Amino acid sequence: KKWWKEAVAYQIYPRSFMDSNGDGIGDIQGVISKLDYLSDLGIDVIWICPIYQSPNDDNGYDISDYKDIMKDFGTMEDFDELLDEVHHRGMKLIMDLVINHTSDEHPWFLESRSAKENPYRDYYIWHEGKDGKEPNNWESIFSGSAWEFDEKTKEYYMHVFSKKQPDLNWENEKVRHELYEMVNWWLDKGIDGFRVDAISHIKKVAGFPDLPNPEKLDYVPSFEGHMNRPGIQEHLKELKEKTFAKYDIMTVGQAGGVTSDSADEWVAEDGGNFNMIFQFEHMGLWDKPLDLIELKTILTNWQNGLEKINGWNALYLENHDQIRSVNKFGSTAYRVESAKCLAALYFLMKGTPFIYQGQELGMTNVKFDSIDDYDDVGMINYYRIQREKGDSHDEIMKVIWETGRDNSRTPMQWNTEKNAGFSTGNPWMKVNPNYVDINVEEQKSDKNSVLNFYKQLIKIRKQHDVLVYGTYKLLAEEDSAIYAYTRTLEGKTAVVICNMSPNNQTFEFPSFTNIEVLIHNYPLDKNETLEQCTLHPYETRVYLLS
Ligand SMILES: OC[C@H]1O[C@H](O[C@H]2[C@H](O)[C@@H](O)[C@@H](O[C@H]3[C@H](O)[C@@H](O)[C@@H](O)O[C@@H]3CO)O[C@@H]2CO)[C@H](O)[C@@H](O)[C@@H]1O
Ligand SMILES: [Ca+2]
Ligand SMILES: [Ca+2]
Repeated sequence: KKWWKEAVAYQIYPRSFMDSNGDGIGDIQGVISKLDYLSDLGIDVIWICPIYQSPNDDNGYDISDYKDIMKDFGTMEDFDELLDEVHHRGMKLIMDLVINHTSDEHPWFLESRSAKENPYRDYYIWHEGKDGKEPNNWESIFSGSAWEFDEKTKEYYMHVFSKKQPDLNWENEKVRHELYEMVNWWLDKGIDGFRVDAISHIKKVAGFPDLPNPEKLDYVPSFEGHMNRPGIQEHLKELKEKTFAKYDIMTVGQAGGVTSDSADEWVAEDGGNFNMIFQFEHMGLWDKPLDLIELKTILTNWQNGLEKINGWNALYLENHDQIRSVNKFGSTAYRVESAKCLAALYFLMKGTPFIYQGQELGMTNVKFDSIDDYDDVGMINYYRIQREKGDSHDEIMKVIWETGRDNSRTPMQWNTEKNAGFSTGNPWMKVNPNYVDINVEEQKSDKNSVLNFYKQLIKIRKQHDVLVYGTYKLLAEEDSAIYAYTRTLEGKTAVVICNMSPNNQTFEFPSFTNIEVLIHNYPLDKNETLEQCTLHPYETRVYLLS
């Protein structure tokens, strides 16, 4: 019923995808050079992370010119070539729309900060201090205060994210008008839509009241002051009417603070802000084995919850903000098996699946010895803030190694040449040493590779409508090792069975005129009875019943 429901999306982090000119930084001509790879994978939609002019304090999410390409990545002519090549391959491109905040080097902010009476002052969020300190006790998501003092005008500006990412004032009609014009300027070029960044953060609680601080911390996590706050829907409804609704595009909103039963306004077919949202509930399961049943509960709540409102799920396990999914949800002791198990698990639920670069190879976390090898502004600021407070170097590195999103930002691993073929120079972030084992070139020619498993997943989803539009139903809910579910559409039922445990397990097949195995990550045992499945660690199978 919709092209974006049937699509499989691939997410490119361009700084780490392909360097075409030896400076160690991925670029647009690098992306163009690998479009055959994404075509051959079977990708329908490419989401490219921000490629706009940026000082790169937050690697593109701090934008200083919305209408110019980041110099590191190329020019508008390179972008025009990329879009032309993508569209001639029958693929689509969505851009990363970043309008909660700008760079502090954006011309609007350079005007805004210059004087209280500057006409751009109210484009951002300014407030006098309180009792000689910040206007309130809110913490930035990147640690430290959510307020930065301006010596010249003697006021603080708010930044939910880095000090170089001042938040835009969405209560200002002039701001909204300029943002809508710029969105439509991009849409007029014929891009196919947007992933909408941090979009849950655009409504701040008026008066910015202090939050509880019983532990007398320096600052306190401030989501209750700015994540999905009452009043946000007025802005998002206007954004949709003034921009997205005028074009045949897809939108996926990155929307924290939305629950599976309160998602109508965000994604309902009748009146939702977006076609689909990224929600974070399944990415917050920290400890000793993974709580499989809590994962079932979360994902099933979203399957059932959006089915009731005619919404649509964005399916994912990886992106540029998370650690690698083999680490987070699988096992490094069963890297290939668990990568495939996880793939079948998340990809075949009802929704639009996203593949993050390297996920299709089973890429895993890195451990660099030195803080100087890392880049993430959030984790570097965390280091500095916590080191100042007396946290030891080793305690801080443990947090960065186990939770830091730099784990997903190491160069894409193309082959076993220098830098895994990502660059002829010195990569901006070092390649994971396991590229000698994990790389596209080796996986292409190995029928058993993670890459070719993803290829077959994409193919079976395209060829069987039940895997796109079939109703989801959780099976065997209480089983602490097996995640199993069905997809049903008329006379076809797909059964997805995943042994999400590092042990052998036995599972009773749910009890058709015909049965077919669509995909499997272990050799099939001829003597095995369908009724009593003897599953190996992280074994997955997908059956098709008529
Ligand atoms: O452009 C700044 C930043 O924005 C994007 O990521 C941010 C999310 O928008 C924001 O909601 C927050 O995510 C947190 C979730 O709300 C919370 O449920 C849980 O998942 O912890 C997260 C805290 O970090 O913060 C992220 C960034 O950390 C964008 O995708 C980022 O790349 C970008 O840096
Ligand atoms: Ca380059
Ligand atoms: Ca067996």
